[PDB]
This record gives sequence, structure tokens and C-alpha cells, in this order.
Amino acid sequence: MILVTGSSGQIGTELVPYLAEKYGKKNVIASDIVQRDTGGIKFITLDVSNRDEIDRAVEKYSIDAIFHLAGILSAKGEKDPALAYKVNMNGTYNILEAAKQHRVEKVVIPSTIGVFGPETPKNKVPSITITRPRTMFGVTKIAAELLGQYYYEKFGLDVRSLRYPGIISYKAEPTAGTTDYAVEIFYYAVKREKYKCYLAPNRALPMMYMPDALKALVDLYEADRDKLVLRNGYNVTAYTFTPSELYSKIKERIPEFEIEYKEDFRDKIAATWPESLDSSEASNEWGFSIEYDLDRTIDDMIDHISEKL
Amino acid sequence: MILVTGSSGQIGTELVPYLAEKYGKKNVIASDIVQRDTGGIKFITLDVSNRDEIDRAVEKYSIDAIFHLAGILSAKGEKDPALAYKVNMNGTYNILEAAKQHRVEKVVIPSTIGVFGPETPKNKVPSITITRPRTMFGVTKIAAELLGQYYYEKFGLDVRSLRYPGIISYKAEPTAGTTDYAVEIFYYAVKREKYKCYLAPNRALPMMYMPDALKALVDLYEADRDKLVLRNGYNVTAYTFTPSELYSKIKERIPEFEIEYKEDFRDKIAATWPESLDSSEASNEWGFSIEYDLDRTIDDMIDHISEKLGIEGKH
Ligand SMILES: NC(=O)c1ccc[n+]([C@@H]2O[C@H](COP(=O)([O-])OP(=O)(O)OC[C@H]3O[C@@H](n4cnc5c(N)ncnc54)[C@H](O)[C@@H]3O)[C@@H](O)[C@H]2O)c1
Ligand SMILES: NC(=O)c1ccc[n+]([C@@H]2O[C@H](COP(=O)([O-])OP(=O)(O)OC[C@H]3O[C@@H](n4cnc5c(N)ncnc54)[C@H](O)[C@@H]3O)[C@@H](O)[C@H]2O)c1
Ligand SMILES: C[C@@H](O)[C@H](N)C(=O)O
Ligand SMILES: C[C@@H](O)[C@H](N)C(=O)O
Repeated sequence: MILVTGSSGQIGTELVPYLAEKYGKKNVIASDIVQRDTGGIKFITLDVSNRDEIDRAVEKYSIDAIFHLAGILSAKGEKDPALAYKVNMNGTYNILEAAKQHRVEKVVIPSTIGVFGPETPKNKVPSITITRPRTMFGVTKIAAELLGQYYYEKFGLDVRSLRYPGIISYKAEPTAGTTDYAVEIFYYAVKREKYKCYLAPNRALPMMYMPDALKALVDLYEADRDKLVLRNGYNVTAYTFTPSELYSKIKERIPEFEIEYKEDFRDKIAATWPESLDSSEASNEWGFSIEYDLDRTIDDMIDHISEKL
Repeated sequence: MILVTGSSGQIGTELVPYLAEKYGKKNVIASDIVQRDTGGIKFITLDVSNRDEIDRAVEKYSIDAIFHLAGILSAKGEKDPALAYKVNMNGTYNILEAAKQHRVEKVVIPSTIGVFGPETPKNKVPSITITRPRTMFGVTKIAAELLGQYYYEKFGLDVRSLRYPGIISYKAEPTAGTTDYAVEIFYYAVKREKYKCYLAPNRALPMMYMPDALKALVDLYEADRDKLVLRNGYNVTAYTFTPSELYSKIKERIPEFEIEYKEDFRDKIAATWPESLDSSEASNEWGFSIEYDLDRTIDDMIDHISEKLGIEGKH
């Protein structure tokens, strides 16, 4: 049995059915503190900050594996660092301790480029590098990777993690995140509405499309334990672009599209992150690969977003 | 008014009177979960994992600065990672948040070479480097540095830290760490007994003598704001040695002692850490310096330990 925490978020929304298709509907349980449609898949309310809740769920459902998605992200984190610490720090600690006590074969955690800071090289960054995050989210996330690796080295709990870039998707609505301009922009485009972008025109960031994001997570999950070396902190990426680049490419498709730049705190967050990642380790150790290049993602998004409008 | 957290430990035991001497006994409050003689300086019971206790102390004594020493060290930490997490991680958060909410001007935190891991370069490591610790202790400590820096950048709270190497001292006996052998060996030397060392004969580690350690922390506390660029994570060191080197140098003074090597878990810990540090940043930004080189530390420790053990009577 697989438990997914924070199932209602950007990734959860799609991962749950992905897991059900791969491993069977009876074998997944979705969980969050906020409920959404899981298409029949079993759902339970679970606050990761309550260790007890976790202990109870893991027992009652005979949980074998956990995809621990619950968290506060970079923007919200700057708005409410105490909340981020509680959910991310406390929450992740609770998950690890609970998993370690019980028979938890595997815990998979989505980490982030948010673990990087200004001292981290901006281009082709390898996984082993400077990690001096400047956001409460980032601090919590590097802590997560370190804890995870510790639990593995110390207790033999199989914790695995990769570092996602910005994820572009259509199934779940964006949530005003630092990288979410890359999703919002498509909504505006299909309506031929001028977009007001909160990141600088030339703010380059690594990104990837959700189909590849889901595949990566699952490939990491599936990898053979004795075959991972790095194990936690795998950089993964598909492409790097700036808001003006993404806009220009969209406009090639939807020429009436316009944009204006009104940068805010989220730009400042982004500025602390690298521009592009080296994802060799993930490819070598577990065969991470990308099926959707930028063009494909752009057209797929326009296709899906107009049509769901 | 200065509060010291974890004052009963190796560092606290000496920092408390060091602080009182410099700023006055009335302006220093010692605190710990375990009391020990403070030589007339005010002591209060305080468990840092209990936020309400911190709040009460800070309120009552109008605390202006906190030297936050409370914590579980590398070895003890591996025996009880859950204790280390609770004390180190949530204790530090509690301190930071309390200071912020109250009007504590400065917080100083002693970090550690424990923040480093196998991937960290072994020689003359600088402050900005790979930080992938493999002890719970080390995880908490890097978290502490990051949180401390966050508290400055986010809220404007003046949080500072340096990274200590192993510290050698004679006033208090360290118990819960990996670098302790460098204190232990002197007791055996002075008694002319065989020392059983728990680290490999070749296990190089950076180290420094307490006097220099105390000065460093206080110098960082007093440093001009305008030069504090790195702010958190300053590497500091005096010298690097292996147990076989230290033994050999002590033997130069006291020929009639010996050593055997029976490595334990602690050696595995030490193996993950770098051998030597580059402390340039500390010297550049706040004037870090060392007064006790290796020889002077060895001779001073022999002196004081001999007196402590009645090899040479107090006069
Ligand atoms: N989306 C991305 O581009 C991205 C990139 C890197 C890392 N990540 C990581 O992936 C995970 C989820 O990402 P997402 O985009 O789906 O986030 P999201 O904001 O869409 O979803 C997060 C979920 O966490 C839930 N939550 C908050 N507090 C909780 C608590 N105490 N107990 C249980 N649930 C709680 C929210 O209600 C929400 O449904 C996080 O760990 C995040 O840091 C995401
Ligand atoms: N001694 C060193 O070589 C060295 C090196 C690097 C960093 N440091 C740091 O210096 C600080 C103290 O070092 P030390 O060598 O004196 O340690 P120590 O083990 O000698 O003393 C630690 C003190 O922490 C106290 N303590 C434990 N839990 C507590 C709690 N919940 N509330 C209040 N007090 C609590 C203990 O009772 C003890 O008196 C730590 O933060 C440590 O990580 C020390
Ligand atoms: C990708 C990750 O950093 C997240 N989407 C954020 O905006 O914080
Ligand atoms: C190195 C420092 O953290 C402490 N002396 C230890 O042994 O843990």
C-alpha cells in the first residue's frame, strides 16, 4: 500500500491516478488536509504536522511506501515562515520517524531547486554543490534531503529524493507560486488577455512539464536501492527559459498575446536560484529522461488549456 | 544583559566567567537543564526545547544577547538522534523565534565542522563549500546556520555563528563528542598510563585551544556590523593533527607513556569531516586570530592537568 501526503497539490492531483494506473487502484491512498476529487481512489484527511495522525494512518492502512508531498512552497513560505517551518520541518521529521518505526520500505520526497542560493553556480549545476538557501522553504527542504539520507545511512530507511525545477502543468490550477507564472501565462494567452508577469523578463529558470515530472518521480521510486549512490538530492530538469522567452514562443502561436512585467518578492526569490541544472546523475543512476521538450510542452499546454476552457 | 544557554558544558563552563569578567557578573545569566557551580554568577534552569521557558527568561531578565550553546554533540547525538533533533533543531528555532519576538539584539551560535561531509574537500576547506553532513548533530547544525542567516535576512535579527573545530580545554571535561580524545590523552600522559585512543592513528582533525575559542566567539559577538558579510558559518581553526602526531609531541615532554588504538563509532564520524580549515574569512571580516599554537597548547595542558591531578601540588 502506497500513501501519498499532500495529495491535493500540484503534483498530488496528477500522481495519485498515475500511481493507481501503475500499481492498481486498491494500492494507493490519497491524503491531505484539503480534499479534492480522486476519482474513486480512497482519501483520508491527514495533517503531517500531527505525528499521531501519521502513526495511525500508517498502521490502519498497512502502508508500504510514502510519497511525501505535503508542504508549503517558496512564496507562501515567505509570507508565513512559521507555517512553512511547522509543516515542512516538523511534518517531514514526523513522516521520517513514523516511517522508521514501521515497515516502510520506501519514502520518496520531492525536493527543489529551492535548496540552492546565490553562491550556487548558475549554470549546469551538478547535484553535489553549494546549498545555502535563503528562503524558509529552501532551508526546510535541504534539511529534508539531509534527514532523508541520514535515515537511510543510520536506520536503513529507504528514503529517496530529487530536486524538481519549476513544474508546468494544466490539471491542477496554479497557486501563485514563484514558478507558477509559467502556468498562469497560458491561461491569459488562450484568452488573448495581457499577462502581468511577476518575474523579471530575463529571469532564467530550469523547468519541466508535468508528464516528465511524474515519470521521474516514479522511475526514482522504482530504481533498485542497491543501485542508487547519490540517493537524495538528484537534480532534474528539462529546459531553462526566461519569462520573455516563454512569452515569445507562446506569441508565435497566439500572436495577439501581450505581456507586461511587474516584478515582486517572487522575483527576488527566483534570483537566488540557478538558471540551469546538470541532470547526469539522475540519468546515470536511474535513467531519468525527458519526453517533452519546450515546444511540445507549449503546444500541449495551449491544446489542453483552451480545450478545458 | 547576556543569556548563556547550555552553560554547564565544556564551553559554557568557561564562557560564563569569561563573559562576566569582560562585562560584569551582574550582566550575565547562566542557564542549563543541569546546574553546576557558576562561581557566583546567576544561574537559572532553562530547557531550550520549551519555548515558554525561553520567553519567561528573556522577559524576566531583559535579555539583550544570547550565546546559544545548548545542544547535543556528535557522538551523543548518534546514540540518540531523537534527542539531538529535539534539542538542537527545535531548541534553536525556539531561541531564534523568542529573540525575534522579544527585543534581543544579538544571538551567537557556535556551529561546527560537523556541518561537513565526505564530499567536503579535506584540505583547507573554506566557509562556502559542500555541506552534506552524515550525523544528526551535523544536520541540525547546518540547519541552525541556515535558520540563523534566514532570521537576519528575513526579520533583521542579528544572528552570527562560527564553525568550531575540536576544542581542547582543562577546566571542564568533555564527554559527548568525537574530538574528546585530545583532552583525554593528557590525563593519561600526566599519569604515565597507557591511553586507549578511539580514533585512527592517522585521523587528522582541525583543533584549537579553549582560550582562543573563547576569544573567537566574543570577538564575533562584538564585531562591527559593516564588515560581517558571511555572517554565519565562519570556519575557525588553529592547527591540524592526528592522534599519532599529538601522542608523539606529548611524548617529547613525558616519555614514559604509551598509546594503543582501538577505533569505535567515533572514528567513523571523524572520517566524514575535513582535515584542515581555511579561516581567512573570519580574519578578514572580524579579525579572528590565534594566540596558542600547538606547542603552547600542549605545554599549557600538561601544566594545568598536572596540577589538577596532583602531580605538582597547587603552590
Ligand atoms: N510544484 C512544483 O513545481 C515543485 C517543485 C519542487 C518541489 N516541490 C515539492 O513538491 C511537494 C508538493 O508540491 P505541489 O506543487 O503539489 O504543492 P501544492 O501547494 O500544490 O500542494 C501542497 C499540499 O500540501 C497541503 N498541506 C499543507 N499543509 C499540510 C499539512 N499540515 N498536512 C497535510 N497536507 C498539508 C496543501 O493543502 C496542499 O494540497 C512539496 O513538498 C514541494 O515542496 C514542488
Ligand atoms: N566542544 C566543542 O569542541 C564544540 C565544537 C563545535 C561546536 N560546539 C558547540 O558548542 C555548544 C556547546 O558545546 P559543549 O562542548 O560545551 O557541549 P557539552 O556537551 O559539554 O554541553 C552541552 C550542554 O547542553 C546542555 N543541554 C542539553 N539539552 C539541553 C536543553 N534542552 N536545554 C538547555 N541545555 C541543554 C547539557 O546539559 C550541557 O550542559 C554546542 O552548541 C556545540 O554544538 C562545541
Ligand atoms: C519549483 C518550486 O521551487 C516551487 N514551484 C516554488 O515555486 O516554490
Ligand atoms: C567537533 C565538535 O562538534 C565537538 N567537539 C564534537 O566532537 O562533536
